[PDB]
Amino acid sequence: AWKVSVDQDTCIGDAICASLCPDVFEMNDEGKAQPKVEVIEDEELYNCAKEAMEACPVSAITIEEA
Amino acid sequence: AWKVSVDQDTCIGDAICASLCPDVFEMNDEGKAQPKVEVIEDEELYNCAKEAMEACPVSAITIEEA
Ligand code: F3S
Ligand code: F3S
Repeated sequence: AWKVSVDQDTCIGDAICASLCPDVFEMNDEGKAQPKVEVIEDEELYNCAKEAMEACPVSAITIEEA
Repeated sequence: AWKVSVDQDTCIGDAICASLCPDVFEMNDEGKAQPKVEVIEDEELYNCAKEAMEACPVSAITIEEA
């Protein structure tokens, strides 16, 4: 399983992650992204998370495997 | 790039990780594993880190992608 993280101190609210993967990322009341789900096992969702991580212009997103 | 982590509270010093991947894991003075390197970009090393993560009998190891 994978767990996504959005560094709130890095994120500038570009939102391309939420664009690419709205099932995994949502905007919060500070205009930053955060994960909508606390675990991913679905391969398709994992793949769009990785796409979002690769696209963030400020490198705010990380993904952990266990 | 990837970063390994070994939860010191979880690890019981089984050491199969160090067996499978001695370039990535070493034993420390408390009898627990820890990462020898702070970053992996080599695919071979990543692969044997993932093998070690899948083999740990107590699930002490995790790997983060950025
Ligand atoms: S700036 Fe923030 S809103 Fe998404 S694309 Fe990067 S984590
Ligand atoms: S118990 Fe510890 S020594 Fe390695 S195989 Fe698991 S992290």
